Amino acid sequence: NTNIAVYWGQNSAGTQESLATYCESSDADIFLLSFLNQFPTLGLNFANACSDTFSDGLLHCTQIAEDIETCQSLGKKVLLSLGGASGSYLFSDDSQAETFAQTLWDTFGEGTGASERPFDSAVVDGFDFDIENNNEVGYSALATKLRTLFAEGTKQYYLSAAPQCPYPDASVGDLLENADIDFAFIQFYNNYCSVSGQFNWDTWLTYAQTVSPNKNIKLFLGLPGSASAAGSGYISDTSLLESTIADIASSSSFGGIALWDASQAFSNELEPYVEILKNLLTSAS
Ligand SMILES: c1coc(CNc2ncnc3nc[nH]c23)c1
Repeated sequence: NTNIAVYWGQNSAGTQESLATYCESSDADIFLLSFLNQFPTLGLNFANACSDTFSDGLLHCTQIAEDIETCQSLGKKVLLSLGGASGSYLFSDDSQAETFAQTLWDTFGEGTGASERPFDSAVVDGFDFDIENNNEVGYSALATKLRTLFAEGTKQYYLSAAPQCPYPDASVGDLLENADIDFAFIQFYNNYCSVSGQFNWDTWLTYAQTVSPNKNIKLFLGLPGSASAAGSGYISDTSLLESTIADIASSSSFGGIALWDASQAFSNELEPYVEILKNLLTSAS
């Protein structure tokens, strides 16, 4: 497959534009809103892109809400990503995480429980698990309970995770092994297993075909968008990309490329970096 996924929200480049600006590009297909960085007590952070709040401090983001709807009219998928570098999140047990599934459904999905909605009447297309605190409690139970609740909705919903390339991942490995997940946005950067390093794509294939509860899970080549975007692992060689893309694009388990983040990949020229990669995907396709 040929999808480009981009994280958006954390303003890695400094020059982050509105969510809809990136959706109005031909260059990306899936958008991970970064992040619900605090839970189970809810807290969002989208850098400069949302500053208003409900009275209780929870972000209230009318521009992002409108942009989710615009993005979706244009055929894009927009998931809410949980986690990030805050580490201001943790489940004590599965029961707590199951209760939290309902909370997410009613707050961000098509649940009818009357909760405060950061995105008003906009409805996300699902949830990404970008967990970074090396604590795995609750995520598989959360994902599983979400799958039951989604049947009440009126569109398809997606779950994804954002492991780093070392396998198994210390934060989302359990989730990946014990829940039905649609997409794995694997960070092949900041690690020994970078595409230039000891590229461990084959391990992730073995995972997809033999371990993943969803045998049809799609694996994404996760990359920095610019120099800049990451301490190590940024690629310029169109180069290995072409070959790498070629090497990995043969399997039905290949879903495409995932980028950290939109602000970086769209502004970094090299022609916007995201455009170079979109075109390598279709032409390598
Ligand atoms: C694939 C491409 O991007 C990801 C998520 N990466 C990511 N998440 C959270 N904080 C980060 N900081 C650098 N990269 C980060 C997976």
